[PDB]
Amino acid sequence: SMNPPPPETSNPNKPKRQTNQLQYLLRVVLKTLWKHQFAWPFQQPVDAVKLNLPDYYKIIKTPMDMGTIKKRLENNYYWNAQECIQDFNTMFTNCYIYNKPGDDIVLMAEALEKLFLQKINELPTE
Ligand SMILES: CN1C(=O)C[C@@H](c2ccccc2)Nc2ccccc21
Repeated sequence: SMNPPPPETSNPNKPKRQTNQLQYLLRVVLKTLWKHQFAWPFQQPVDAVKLNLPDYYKIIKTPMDMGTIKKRLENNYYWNAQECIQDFNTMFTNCYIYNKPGDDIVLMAEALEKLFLQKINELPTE
């Protein structure tokens, strides 16, 4: 079996910014989710080979994970906060699409998403 290449985290011809909203997304939002007891499945791309999930990347065509988001934030990959918020939402959605209601992983994603929503509710004005 084979994993796909990970999402890109570097692209020199993509225009970039470091806005106060993006700073908040790193220092408050990512940091909060990263340290959570349920973060670990989301801290790197889904390894479909070692999890024995040969259908994962058949079903999930827009992979995203917090390891990727962390790298994107640390390397100032984004132009705006909405791009990054979309990445978090892609990560959660992927989990709900692939897995079954009530599965441990879904409970984990739901706990992280609750915190995510609480933090982005107070996203600072630009
Ligand atoms: C984020 N993630 C998954 O969505 C896969 C899920 C899983 C389902 C069935 C069998 C094995 C794993 N849980 C999971 C576990 C570890 C890392 C990522 C995931």
